[PDB]
Amino acid sequence: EGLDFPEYDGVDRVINVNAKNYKNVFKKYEVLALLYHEPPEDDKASQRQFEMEELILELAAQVLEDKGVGFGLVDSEKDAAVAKKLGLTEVDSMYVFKGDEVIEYDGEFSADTIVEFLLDVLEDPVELIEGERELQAFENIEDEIKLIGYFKSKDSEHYKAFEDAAEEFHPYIPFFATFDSKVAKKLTLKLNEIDFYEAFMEEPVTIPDKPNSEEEIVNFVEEHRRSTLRKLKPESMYETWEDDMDGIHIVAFAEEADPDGFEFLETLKAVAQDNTENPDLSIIWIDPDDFPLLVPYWEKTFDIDLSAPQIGVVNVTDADSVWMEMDDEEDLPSAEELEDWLEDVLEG
Ligand SMILES: [Ca+2]
Ligand SMILES: [Ca+2]
Ligand SMILES: [Ca+2]
Ligand SMILES: [Ca+2]
Repeated sequence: EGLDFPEYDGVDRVINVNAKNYKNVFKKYEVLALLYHEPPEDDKASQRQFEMEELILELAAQVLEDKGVGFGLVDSEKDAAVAKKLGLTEVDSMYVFKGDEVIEYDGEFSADTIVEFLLDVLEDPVELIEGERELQAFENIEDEIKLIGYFKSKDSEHYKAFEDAAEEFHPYIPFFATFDSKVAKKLTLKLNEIDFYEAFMEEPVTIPDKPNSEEEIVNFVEEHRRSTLRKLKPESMYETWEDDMDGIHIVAFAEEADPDGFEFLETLKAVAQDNTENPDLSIIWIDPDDFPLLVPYWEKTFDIDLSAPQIGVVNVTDADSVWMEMDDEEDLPSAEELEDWLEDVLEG
């Protein structure tokens, strides 16, 4: 008899966090994920929706039990006093507490993404570059903002300020550091210098006025928080989509694992690089392979075939959209053709 794969065991591990136990709960767990939620309305549908959300947390709780991650619920009415003491303000959101750090979760509510997120939370906020493999891994990061600094040692005042700033964006924005002058020469970094890499960009921008305090780094990252080309990721999809440019998003569908999707993606990078100075411009790359449960909805709402690359303009108010025509029997449009089509659409 072969041993079974792991399965959900039906044992309840999600804690009802209330005024009587919330102090004891925070002492038991190093990392604690709390769902701050309104009580479900009396209709059956609202109870089923909450029933689903709680079981998703139960699954994540079973997977992360051995690593010491706790899961809890905070009722916005029954536990209003707990919400005030913990700083839980945005209802129906999940808050992650890692010691004396509070991390808000801005992603899809599924066991997959929540578990991957919390595993990232558990890691140290700064990743150290020592060997060639670590340096090569840093250079190959392109689908997200990244920062790298060169400091004298882990005990440098300027590294500790860099580490304090990394905790503010943990674990969404990767922070990298080196204390090796050879690695710093390969990255063209002076001592206490921090290079900021916009997503999908080759040239970094140096944070000015080095050495940088924690506040200088935090102010710089927030000011450059929106890259010209951004990828929609499950762990941060709601944050990205709410940062629209005056009510619209330019949306591009491209399956990276597909040869046409890959070619179209390389064109999108060229478009973004050629317009990287434009502050208002926001292009969102969606890989439909990352969101299989939304593909039927997207194909119906936008009247497009996601088996092929697509690009359009979406109105965030009503989901009204317009999508560029592309005939697959010929070459995909060049960056010049894409820029031309976007100009005419946006001119209206
Ligand atoms: Ca509770
Ligand atoms: Ca440099
Ligand atoms: Ca400074
Ligand atoms: Ca840019």
